[PDB]
Amino acid sequence: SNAMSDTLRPYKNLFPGIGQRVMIDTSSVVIGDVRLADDVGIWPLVVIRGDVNYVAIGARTNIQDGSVLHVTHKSSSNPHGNPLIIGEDVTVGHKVMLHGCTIGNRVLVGMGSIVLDGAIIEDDVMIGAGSLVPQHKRLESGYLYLGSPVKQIRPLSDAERSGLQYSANNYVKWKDDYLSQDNH
Ligand SMILES: [Zn+2]
Repeated sequence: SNAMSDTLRPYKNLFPGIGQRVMIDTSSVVIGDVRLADDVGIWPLVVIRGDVNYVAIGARTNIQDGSVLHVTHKSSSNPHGNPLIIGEDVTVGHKVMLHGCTIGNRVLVGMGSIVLDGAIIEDDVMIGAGSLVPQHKRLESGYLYLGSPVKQIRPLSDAERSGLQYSANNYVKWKDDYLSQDNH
């Protein structure tokens, strides 16, 4: 709002719920019903707005710089609305737009991509930079998708599959580097 300048902010009676060893950059804006599990890192200049619906982010997931995360409101034609559900060990790349979608575990969303409402990204998926995942699109586990709108390109190589976990692991280490700077 116009006077509220906190990093963590209310919407009506909703307020973020934060686990352990969570980094939320001071320059970022986290509003309302945003549930951040252990070891989540929210990098600079990110907005996560869980006002008209909730946002749930699983453990050891990074939301990289410049991303915006939002949701669709609840109404008669859509009583549930579209909340934003993100699993564990997920890498949300820089400048990603996530809106009302579901992302499983060990997914890398390439920088500059857009994922729209009702999309469902299964576990162990990579999305190339600059992609667009349309509303209600399901992305099958174990594949590379890229394009606007995305096409299924090929199965992930075994190295790429492992790389999904490596990315999440690296980002937990890196957020811990920043947190260690705070504690000193
Ligand atoms: Zn929106």
